[PDB]
Amino acid sequence: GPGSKPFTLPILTIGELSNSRFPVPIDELYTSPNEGVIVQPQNGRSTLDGELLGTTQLVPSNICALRGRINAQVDHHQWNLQVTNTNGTPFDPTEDVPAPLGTPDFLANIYGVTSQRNPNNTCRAHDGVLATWSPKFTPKLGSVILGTWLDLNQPTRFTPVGLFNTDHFDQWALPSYSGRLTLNMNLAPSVSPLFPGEQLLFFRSHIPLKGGTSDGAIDCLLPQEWIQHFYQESAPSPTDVALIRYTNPDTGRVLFEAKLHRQGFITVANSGSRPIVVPPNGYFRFDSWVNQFYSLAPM
Amino acid sequence: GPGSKPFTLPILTIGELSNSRFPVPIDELYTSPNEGVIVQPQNGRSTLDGELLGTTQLVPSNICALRGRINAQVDHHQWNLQVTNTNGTPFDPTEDVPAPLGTPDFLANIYGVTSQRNPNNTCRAHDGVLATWSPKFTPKLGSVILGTWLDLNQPTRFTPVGLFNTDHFDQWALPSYSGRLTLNMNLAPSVSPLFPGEQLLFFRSHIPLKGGTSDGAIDCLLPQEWIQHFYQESAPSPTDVALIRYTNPDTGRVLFEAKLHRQGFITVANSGSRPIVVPPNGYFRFDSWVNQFYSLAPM
Repeated sequence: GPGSKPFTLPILTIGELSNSRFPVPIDELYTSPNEGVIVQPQNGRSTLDGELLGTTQLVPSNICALRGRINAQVDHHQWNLQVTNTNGTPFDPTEDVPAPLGTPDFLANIYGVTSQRNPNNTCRAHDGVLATWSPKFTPKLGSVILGTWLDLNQPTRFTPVGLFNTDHFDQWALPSYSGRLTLNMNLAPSVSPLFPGEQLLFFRSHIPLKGGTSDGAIDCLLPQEWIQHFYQESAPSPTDVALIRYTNPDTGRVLFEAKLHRQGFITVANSGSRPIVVPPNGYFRFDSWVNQFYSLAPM
Repeated sequence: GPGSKPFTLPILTIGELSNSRFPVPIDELYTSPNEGVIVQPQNGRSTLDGELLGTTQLVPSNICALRGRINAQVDHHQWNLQVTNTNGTPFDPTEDVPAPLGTPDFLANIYGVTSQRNPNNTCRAHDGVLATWSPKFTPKLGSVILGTWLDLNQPTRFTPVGLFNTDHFDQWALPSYSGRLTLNMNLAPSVSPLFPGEQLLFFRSHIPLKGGTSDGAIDCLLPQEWIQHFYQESAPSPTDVALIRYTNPDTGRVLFEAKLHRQGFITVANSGSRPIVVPPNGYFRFDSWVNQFYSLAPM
């Protein structure tokens, strides 16, 4: 067709979406005022024309994963991992990113498995914890600590599974990527509704918790598939806001409408903290470009 | 443009691809004659015009995952899981699929984590083994056995991590989805090169192994992203074979060419079992439609 490539959403139902901040499926849509909180995730960040931001990368299984080599042993239950990029290349701290792509963007004791394969194909794997709140969590400097309950200088991967416990768990608190005394850099910006009566719309997952009491909520601004889609398409954004409507393809009915902002987040006309139920066959549909002053029908 | 949607590949480097048969990144390209083996994976199967086959579904984190409820305990280290679909809907055994979508398609002791969340948000998770070779591995009948080292009638998920050990491990041996005495049904067909001098080209990952000696090779016919891409695009296939060339975008050089078949697999002109090294910035490029008798340049 003529002119600029048209903007599109992938056609995916809620059961066909992945969380972009933790490697699990989306469970539900959620809206909240998030009173008192700065919402600034670094994974799951992209503009509508496909510019990845923060620590966002494309591979779902690399989300919250770490890769590298163990150079030493701390505390015999702790190991020093010299981080590389999730794709194998060494990590250059001078790169204009907050941390290696896919690095966890929240404070937690992350339950996972540390595994190695030696050149002679002898292997080991042990479950353990990655403490992203720890003073020794310094991925931007090129190292983190892995805990276990391992061979030195062998190819190593940490596969995240969930939360070990609820201690230190704050999904909206960023890690100190270079350690506690150092500023984070090259961050994706914080996000907020800019129009009165509006709240953020999240794609929510409830991640596994080894022990304790929590809904384990991880909220992402965009599902991983949307990010992958925008990256491929790279469709220009004529205005700052795309108008999207959640549509039931069978009936043709529109359940609600939302603002998809150019910087990569969604707002809806709603109030309070609540899950938003959608039909299993329904999906978001891009209808037209509008501006920041468009007035959404209340949900 | 005019006429039928044009066929395209997503532009993704090898470091930007996911395995469609196990939830891990692609490590390398691999080719092999696979002498003596029937190559019939059920995950990672799609036609070029986006028809998913076998047990293939879209969500990467649902690959080799299971979901359901535990109604009883066998052997107190064994639990009976009544499987649902990975998206939470109940599984109907009369559906025209070999098993619930995302069910593992190979024989192994799969190391993973079983987790639950109760309505009061009290949670537990324990690592364990899913034995896909077991007589009690009957997902098509609606049940499997989960091993641990758990609450009854609570929402349960098995998150795969890797191989517990190398026993029974055969990546090309399909499970008996309804148990040992029953035929598998609705299978994606076996695949083979149909032109002399040609071999299958695989997207290979080396998955974690808790203990033992193995390269842990899992070979998929198409990366998960290609499957997701074809599903969205649904571009018609004018002929049975698409001609693709691995191209270095910087230089413009073509390293090698391959046949991308309509049924969703790749062949190359090569011999023997060997890894195929590609430049980090390179990617497959669709150049034109050809037929089954096209003669590929030797690699």
